[PDB]
Formats: sequence, structure tokens, C-alpha cells
Amino acid sequence: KVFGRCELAAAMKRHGLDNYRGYSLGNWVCAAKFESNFNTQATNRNTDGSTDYGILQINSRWWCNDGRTPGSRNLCNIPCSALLSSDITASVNCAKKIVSDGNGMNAWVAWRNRCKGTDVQAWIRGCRL
Ligand SMILES: [Au+3]
Ligand SMILES: [Au+3]
Ligand SMILES: [Au+3]
Ligand SMILES: [Au+3]
Ligand SMILES: [Au+3]
Ligand SMILES: [Au+3]
Ligand SMILES: [Au+3]
Repeated sequence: KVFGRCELAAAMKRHGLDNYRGYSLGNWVCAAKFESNFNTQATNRNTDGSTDYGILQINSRWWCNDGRTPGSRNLCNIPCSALLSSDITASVNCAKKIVSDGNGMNAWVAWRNRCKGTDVQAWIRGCRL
């Protein structure tokens, strides 16, 4: 599924991601924009053989099981495929765990480099919320 910008804002809010760990909704929408372009089926292979999955490009090294990332963990207790679903519940639930892990949204490289400190409210501007 390819989400529209306000459509994803609304889905994220329904699943309680707005202001989760103090991160406003625009930060989550921005991160999803530059991680996946709002496509739930986005995947990206890393040089280390791990893979990033879904709207927020969650990595198999630590958070999900894909069977092909030696030495890896599955801290969200889900198959990585679940992160590619049209319904974002598994990705939101896993994102809450990630963002609680200590470095906040800096775990998302694309957030740090393209969203952090920018006018992230722009991503929810005009949205009926
Ligand atoms: Au905002
Ligand atoms: Au992999
Ligand atoms: Au794993
Ligand atoms: Au397996
Ligand atoms: Au594995
Ligand atoms: Au599994
Ligand atoms: Au923080």
C-alpha cells in the first residue's frame, strides 16, 4: 500500500504514535516519507546482509525475523513480512519499541539526516486531525 501523507498521519494517530516518546506526528510522517516514500512494501538490503522492511524501514538485525540475518535478534517478535502489510499495526508497535531503546528517533538514519530539526509540522499541515 502506498499511503497519502494525511492518510498516514491519521493511521499513525489512531495507533497512538502521535507524541509517542515526545515525538510529534510530523516527525513520524517525515521519517516514513524518507524511509519508504509511504510504501508499506518497501524493502532495502544493507551491506551487512540485514534487510529493512516497511513504512519505517525496520531492520532485521535487531527487530524482526526474516531467517536470513545471522546472529540477529527478533526483539519485536514478528516475522519481518508483517512489517510489509497494508495495515500498519505491526510497524507502529515495533517502532514504539525501537524509539524507546535509548537513542530516540536517531535510530532512523533518514530521520536524523532529513527530518531532525526541520519544520516537521509541515508534514501534517492541512490534514484533518
Ligand atoms: Au508535528
Ligand atoms: Au536480511
Ligand atoms: Au532478526
Ligand atoms: Au525463519
Ligand atoms: Au535470522
Ligand atoms: Au518468524
Ligand atoms: Au528522545
